[PDB]
Amino acid sequence: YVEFAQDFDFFYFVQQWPGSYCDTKQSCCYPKTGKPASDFGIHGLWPNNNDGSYPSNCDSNSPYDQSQVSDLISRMQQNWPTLACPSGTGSAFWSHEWEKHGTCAENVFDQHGYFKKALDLKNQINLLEILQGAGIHPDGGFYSLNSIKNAIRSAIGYAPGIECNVDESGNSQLYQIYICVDGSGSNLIECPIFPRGKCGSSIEFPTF
Amino acid sequence: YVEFAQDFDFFYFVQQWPGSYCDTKQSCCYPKTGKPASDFGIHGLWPNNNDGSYPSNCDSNSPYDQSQVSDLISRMQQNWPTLACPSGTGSAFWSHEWEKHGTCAENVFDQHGYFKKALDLKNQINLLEILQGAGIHPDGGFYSLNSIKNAIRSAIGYAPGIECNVDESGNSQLYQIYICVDGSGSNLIECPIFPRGKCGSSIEFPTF
Ligand SMILES: Nc1nc2c(ncn2[C@@H]2O[C@H](COP(=O)(O)O)[C@@H](O)[C@H]2O)c(=O)[nH]1
Ligand SMILES: Nc1nc2c(ncn2[C@@H]2O[C@H](COP(=O)(O)O)[C@@H](O)[C@H]2O)c(=O)[nH]1
Repeated sequence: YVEFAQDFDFFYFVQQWPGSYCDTKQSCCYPKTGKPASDFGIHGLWPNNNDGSYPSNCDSNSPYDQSQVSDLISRMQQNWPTLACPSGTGSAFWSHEWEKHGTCAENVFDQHGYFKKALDLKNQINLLEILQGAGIHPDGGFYSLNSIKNAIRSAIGYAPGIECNVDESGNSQLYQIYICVDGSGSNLIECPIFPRGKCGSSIEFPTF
Repeated sequence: YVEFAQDFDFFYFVQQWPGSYCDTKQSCCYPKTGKPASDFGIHGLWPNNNDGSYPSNCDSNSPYDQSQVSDLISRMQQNWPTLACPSGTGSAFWSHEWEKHGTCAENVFDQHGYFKKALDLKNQINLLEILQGAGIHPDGGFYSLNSIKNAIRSAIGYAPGIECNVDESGNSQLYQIYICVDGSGSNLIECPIFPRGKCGSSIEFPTF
């Protein structure tokens, strides 16, 4: 039989701050069920390569099948909300993450395993609590990039990747936080490489 | 529906018109082999899916090696020129196409097979001859998008995908032509889905 090699090296576990996704010039919409909790939400678990490149949309014959994760839906509704317009259930977002990223790690996790791992990592890495534990709150104030990185490093033991975007007022703000997981999906690891964060020395942590 | 490949659905065989790549606000540079012939050049062979998505960067451990295509180099220099700046040999362009697209079909064609297939497809489909036979010439004049599509469809049996970019005056021009091939790369097929053309009803076919 033909043996196929893994198409990726490690994973980026990415979380987004709703306050930064919703205060730009573009529109954002709360899920049909209402305003999500003021906590970071899961964006996705992304297979990536050591050289910075990453595989995407790896298996057209492995379409998202929500029935395979029915027992995880309530947790996904709370921890993986969609903020796109018009107001959605979250399914289009979850389907997109599985088809674009999950399929590229099919040899490691099937659909249930993929979403479960993301949920477990989310509970393992509570960014809001870690940051507020260090006096960094989503109150519209400004914080140094290094204070954010180090507060997280001291808490989980690994250096995070920080991505920023811009609000309407033109201020640079904390948008997404990346944590690396080994290729086997078993444990956290230091990131072999970090994407361009586009952050200033000091950034805003907007209220939501 | 019929499938011919395991991880993706079909292929887009894409060719570019040099006159349209070189007359925009961006710079273009003739390759080290000199000014290319005034004919369409290969852009690449791209695995694509029925839902519009496409796999990309499927194997970072499979770098492009010119040794794998040594016997195809002459054909590649003549039919697959790079027009990017600064003037290049073409290796960076061919390497990019393999890394981004070729690797995603590595279980169908290896490097030599991939480049050979693209070269063979170009031999089979002479777009310039087909168009000029239908009175559509690269003389800077405008032609109907429909007449361009009909000419190609009458010749090969299926409608092509047509993509337009913009020239210095802002006008849409015939830039790239997409031909659909099944997942095995052995036969032309009706396109399950077409690229967003961004073409007006009348487009220019610029000189080169
Ligand atoms: N960042 C983000 N994308 C969302 C959300 N809901 C739906 N989407 C969609 O998911 C895509 C994310 O692609 P990715 O960043 O995983 O490669 C977005 O471009 C958008 O179409 C949301 O709440 N946040
Ligand atoms: N269209 C085009 N791209 C070229 C050429 N030479 C080098 N390139 C590079 O190849 C890339 C094409 O990526 P693709 O369209 O295959 O996904 C471009 O972004 C550019 O960096 C050329 O002659 N035409």
